[PDB]
Amino acid sequence: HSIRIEGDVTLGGLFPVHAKGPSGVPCGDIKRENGIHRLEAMLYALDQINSDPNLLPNVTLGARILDTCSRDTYALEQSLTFVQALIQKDTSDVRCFVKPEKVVGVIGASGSSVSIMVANILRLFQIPQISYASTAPELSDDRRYDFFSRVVPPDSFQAQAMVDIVKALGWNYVSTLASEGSYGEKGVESFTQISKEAGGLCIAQSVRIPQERKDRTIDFDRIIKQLLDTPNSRAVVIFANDEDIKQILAAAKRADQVGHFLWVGSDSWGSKINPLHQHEDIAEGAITIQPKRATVEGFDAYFTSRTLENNRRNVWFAEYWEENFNCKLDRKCTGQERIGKDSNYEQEGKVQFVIDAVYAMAHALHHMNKDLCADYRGVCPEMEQAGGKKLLKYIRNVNFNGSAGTPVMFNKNGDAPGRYDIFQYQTTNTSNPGYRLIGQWTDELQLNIEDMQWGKGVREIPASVCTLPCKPGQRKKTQKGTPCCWTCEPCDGYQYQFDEMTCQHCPYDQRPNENRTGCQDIPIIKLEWHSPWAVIPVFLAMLGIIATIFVMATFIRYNDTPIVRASGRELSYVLLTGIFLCYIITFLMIAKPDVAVCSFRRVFLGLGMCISYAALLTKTYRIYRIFEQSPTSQLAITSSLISVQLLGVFIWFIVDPPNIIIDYDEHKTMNPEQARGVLKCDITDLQIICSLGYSILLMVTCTVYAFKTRGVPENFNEAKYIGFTMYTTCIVWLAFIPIFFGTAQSAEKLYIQTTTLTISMNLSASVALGMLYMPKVYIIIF
Amino acid sequence: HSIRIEGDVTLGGLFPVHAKGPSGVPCGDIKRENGIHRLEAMLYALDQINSDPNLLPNVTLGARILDTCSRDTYALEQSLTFVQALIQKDTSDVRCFVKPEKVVGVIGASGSSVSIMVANILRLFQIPQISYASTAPELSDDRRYDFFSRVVPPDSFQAQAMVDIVKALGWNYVSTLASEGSYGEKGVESFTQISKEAGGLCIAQSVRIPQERKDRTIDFDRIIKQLLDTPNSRAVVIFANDEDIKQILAAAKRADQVGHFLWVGSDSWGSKINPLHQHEDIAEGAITIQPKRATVEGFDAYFTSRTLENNRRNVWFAEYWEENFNCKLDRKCTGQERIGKDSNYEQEGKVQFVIDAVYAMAHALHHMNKDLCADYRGVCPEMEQAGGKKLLKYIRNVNFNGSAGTPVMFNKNGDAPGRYDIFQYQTTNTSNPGYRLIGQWTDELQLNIEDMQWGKGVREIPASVCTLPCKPGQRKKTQKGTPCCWTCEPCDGYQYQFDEMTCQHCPYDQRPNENRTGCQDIPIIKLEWHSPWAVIPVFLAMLGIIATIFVMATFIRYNDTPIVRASGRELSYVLLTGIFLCYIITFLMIAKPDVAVCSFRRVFLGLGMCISYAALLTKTYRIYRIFEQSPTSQLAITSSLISVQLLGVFIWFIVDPPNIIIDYDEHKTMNPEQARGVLKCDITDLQIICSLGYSILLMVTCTVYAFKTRGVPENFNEAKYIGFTMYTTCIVWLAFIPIFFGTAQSAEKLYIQTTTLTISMNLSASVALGMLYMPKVYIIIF
Repeated sequence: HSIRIEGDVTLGGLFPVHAKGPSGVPCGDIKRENGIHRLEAMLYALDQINSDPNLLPNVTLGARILDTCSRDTYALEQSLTFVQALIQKDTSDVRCFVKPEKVVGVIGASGSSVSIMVANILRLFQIPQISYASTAPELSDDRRYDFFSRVVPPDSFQAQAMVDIVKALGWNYVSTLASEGSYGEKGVESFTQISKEAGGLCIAQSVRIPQERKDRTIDFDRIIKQLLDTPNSRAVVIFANDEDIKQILAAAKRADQVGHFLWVGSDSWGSKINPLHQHEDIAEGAITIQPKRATVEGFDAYFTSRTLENNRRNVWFAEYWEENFNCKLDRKCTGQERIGKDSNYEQEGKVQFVIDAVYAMAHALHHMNKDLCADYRGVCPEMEQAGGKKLLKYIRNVNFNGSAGTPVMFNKNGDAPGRYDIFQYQTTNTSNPGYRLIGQWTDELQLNIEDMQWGKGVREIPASVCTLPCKPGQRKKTQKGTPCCWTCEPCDGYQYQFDEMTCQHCPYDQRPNENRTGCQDIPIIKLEWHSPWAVIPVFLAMLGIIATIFVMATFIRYNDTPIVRASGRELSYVLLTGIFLCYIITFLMIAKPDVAVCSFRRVFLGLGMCISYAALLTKTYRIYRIFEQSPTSQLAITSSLISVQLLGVFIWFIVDPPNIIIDYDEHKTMNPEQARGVLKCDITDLQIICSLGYSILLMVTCTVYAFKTRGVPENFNEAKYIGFTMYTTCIVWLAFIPIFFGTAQSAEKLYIQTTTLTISMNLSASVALGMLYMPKVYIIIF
Repeated sequence: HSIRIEGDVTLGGLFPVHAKGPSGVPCGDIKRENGIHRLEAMLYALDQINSDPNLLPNVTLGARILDTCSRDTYALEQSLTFVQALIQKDTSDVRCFVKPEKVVGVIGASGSSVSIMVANILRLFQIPQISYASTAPELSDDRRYDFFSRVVPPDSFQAQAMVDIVKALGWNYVSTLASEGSYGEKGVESFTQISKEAGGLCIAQSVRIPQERKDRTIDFDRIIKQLLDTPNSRAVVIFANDEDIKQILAAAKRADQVGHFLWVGSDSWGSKINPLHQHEDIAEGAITIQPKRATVEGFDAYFTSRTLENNRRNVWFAEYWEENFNCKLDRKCTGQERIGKDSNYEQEGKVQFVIDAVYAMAHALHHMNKDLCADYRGVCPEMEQAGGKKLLKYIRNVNFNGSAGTPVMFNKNGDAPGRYDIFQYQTTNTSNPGYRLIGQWTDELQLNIEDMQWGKGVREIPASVCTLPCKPGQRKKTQKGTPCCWTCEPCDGYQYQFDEMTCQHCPYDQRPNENRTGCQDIPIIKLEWHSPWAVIPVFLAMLGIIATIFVMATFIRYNDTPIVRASGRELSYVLLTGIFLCYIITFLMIAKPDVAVCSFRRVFLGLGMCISYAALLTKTYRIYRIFEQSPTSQLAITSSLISVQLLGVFIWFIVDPPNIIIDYDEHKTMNPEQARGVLKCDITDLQIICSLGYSILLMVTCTVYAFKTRGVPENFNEAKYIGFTMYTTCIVWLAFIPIFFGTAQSAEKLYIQTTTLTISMNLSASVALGMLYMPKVYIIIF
């Protein structure tokens, strides 16, 4: 039924001695892997606790060992058997008693579901509980389960370790697999939650393995095909049992995989040679996490020394002896004493945990005893009355070294901290085909990257980033999809990227560079005489300089002879100065200064044109008045109209400021690499047209009076010469207006107007001086 | 200890017989108001259940009555006593037994905490529970408490009824008050949650009343001052006990309140005379919600007929007898038999609930027994093995009539539906000063609005809306603040409200209306001859029409006499037609047609103006050529230049399309109510200037020719007449430009330019008409 050990203070114990069988009977056959090994461990702990004078020197400690049969309902009935001893008041019945048996704590509930039940029924009666094999993450809410403590870390720490290895090694795609039950699902659920909470990682696959059958071998193909749908995902994490992973590896081998994606194992994978067989090539490179294992020396010596006639407190030892050696009292066994010789048994990894659990209880009880009373040699009555939340507080704040090297402690929640060591499988080049240690995880991940290569490869050989990092000079961040990985699209070539996250538009009037770092147009467009067509006008201007160097030559000496006296001296000075004025104007407009000095050039063509025609205007009137019927008088009237032209540009300056702007923008989207720039001063089509039209207005009033001049027998050569010039001048002016209309639609017209205007002035001036100088050469050759 | 009743099937019972006292002893004195009345009710129910052949005919029903002492820890020790009888297996001890007592259900846990605790310990063992006095809303989660049922509705239904009355009667501002414990806080929390879930209501105040002392009378002044801060909130809901509300009403009375805000009571307020004393004026109009009460006739007869020698099963009856009459075995009592005479006792309102609870349990067992086995007369063995979720399912699906008229049922959650009746206090017009019924609440609110009139006024007199309706013709919705109640602001005056929630800008070119419903401008601006200054030009045009009827009068007969022959005949016809053409132009431009007929008008001033000067042009040339040294030739040269004017409008037709637009926009923000509009065809400043400027060229040439013509000894009066007219027109043409520029900045110039143009055309013609008149009067006089 239950083992009873006498003592003034006792603690209970739940262990799965038997195993559940058919639906009818709660439990049938016995189990040796976890049934008797753990009981003997607890009994051994109590024996040496009572022997040790360091802990509880003057007070003894007892216990009540008991079994659960691995059933929730059976656990509840038994847990009530602890507490009824103190809760029952009395019984009004007689047959024709026993000590109260006050318990102080309970140690057990190895499973998960039985722990949840026992925690729920003992939370009400305020009795502390310490578990040793309950790894489910559900028993982690302090509010939900007040009185509960664990010496074994849950799966949440294991999931944290995996995501730390994935994060540190560098990966973005991970595929999760899980088996049936409450282990695989809770593992991946924690893994997903931590990844979402920490950020930077994502889940791309999530397949579930049912347990309706094991001899199908089709669902395995379904999942492996599902995992192969995206070749980029090369890392998978597994939470299944050993049989499942054995099947998956077999499927991968028979499928002749070409990607050979990496695995990440859980505690079920661990370090065991049984699962791997003929799959050593495909299982290579699998990172597995396993809890640290320690072997004690005291328990083994104790357990190997017990026999039937030595100890009788244990009620299930005889049945275990019968089942272990397979002999019943048709084979009989008497005094074999070969438990450690006939059977090659090895202690489990959880024996160290139950020994630590008993210790933590004994230490907290020991501190509570010392703090409550110190003036009493034995057991003070204050201890019996005090119990409940006080002992739980002492259990949380405990710190010591157990049977293993590592210490034991409890954090805020109440579970022991996680300590794992990472393993890896290497066979293609390693001296030993077995697993090799590569790192540990206690509080921060400590992993030797250079220690793992698994042959013919660097430690960072595999890549899984969901997108190749795009840095060819263009980048942009798109919100579409999961925030895990980013997609980059080529933005327009007319602007550069800002903060490596967006393509903002750069300020105008300048092209972007090639590497998309700055937006500036170094190249510019400038007018040149040699390269563009401006050479021909330049040659024409040079030719005009030669012409005026010959007209004015025969003027210095020929100033008093009675040959030039026929022409008026005052009129001769006007034409001499007018011819030189236009020669300087064409040279000025040809040149393109950057500074705002064109103001002195615009008057050369605006005001310099009037004085050229002024002498011709008064000359026509002078030769016509003598036909219809004071040289200083003709000088005055011409001087007056010069002032009109001079005042014309002055009032223009008062109308609007003479601001000079050299900046220009092409604003062409056809060729973003092209950058056309033009600089001009006071460039207005109306300004140049109206200023030039002033001469045309007075030329009309002069030509009309010249119709009657033709045929006068005064100077036949001179009269015929003037009439020839008039028709030529009207020709160039009549052709000038059509030019700018219907042609400014393009972008290269900024330099063509200047050239055509240049040759127009030279052509109009050459014809004027040609007829004027025609009679002058007669006195030279003749 | 506990009352035990024999039976093959039994159910347990928890009742608070005693009350907790000092810290040492768990419970001390007994309570009569809830201790013994409820037990005797349950015992009576069991007796008549066993007597009634309708339910469980061949099978009896027993029970185990037991007390809880109103302690959480004590309730646990008792619950274990129920469950141990069936869960315990055996006990290995001897002294030198009792019936198994299999329970099937439990009825009890009156309080709130003990119900939560008992529900927690029995949920694990899967034993159904029915409570009768647990009204807390926490016991309403089916997931948290599987095996739990209630015959008394929780407080959530009460909070729903209040918010339904506030919503139905129409209010928006409410203030919440609550007391200490787990009743007031949970009540208002539910009220707040339902208000937010249903919507349309808000909480403006939330004050909390501690319970550290009872003789301070200061905290009440603080809260009433807090509640008086906003005069708008005239409705408060209270969840406190009777002592608290008695103090608040006293505080309101001594504060001489002027707002007299309304109250809404809870179940604690109910319908009692204790809560009202000298405050009848200020408590008037308090809507209170109370559960329906019914009185049974069987229990009273049973309880009044029991005596010490009659019944012995009850173990606490003797102590109750001693405490009820206050006599101990220094006053002794023997055989009084005046329980119903010496004490004026009345049964509680919860007795009907325990009787319903016992019934629901009996019916569910009756159905389960009938459904499970029907071929056996007695108790079939299947019933003992069957238990757990099945009986719970049969308890949920039950429906019958209990001791009261109303039936009992359980909804999806497991708590009985709420059924209340609404009360109100009235003491001015009603003959009866007491409370009067005004409505009921079972599934939908049924309230008689016309039946309640508080404050000696109309029913719906008080309102609390946070704001007036604010519908003066325009409104805007503001998101600031709580969505419950809103603030309205006046938007700009130039647009109307859209969907009664926003002020969008209506299309321009018109004005909005006054009620903010439409955006259209009916009024328009049209030129009139009578009202504006256009009368004077109109009268001038009429004067010219009369004047021209005199020049042509002496022209038909005087065509062959040798007096008029001095003037050119062809010239006379030209000037005769020119005068009549201008007379028609001034009339056409005066009129403003809306139709597309202005094209025939513009030619009157475009082409009809040149023909007026055409005769004048050739007249001056004709008299000048004879001075420098063929009537048909003069006719041809004038006829040609008319064609140029005729072609002038032709090229204008092909240059731009004659699009006519009558719409106009003032775009003035100074007067939003003003709407100015002008309709004109082809309104361009340059068009009228250039068309009129063409005639200036020819007139200028005539002016210079006439100036040189002066002094010729050919005509005396005619030469003097033509000299003066050439000097008069230049003045008005020179002044036309100054008034044209720098004047159009306003908005009323659309019609002032026409008037001045009309007069200008008339006066420019009268000077010519007067010049022709002088020769006419001369020949008449001569």
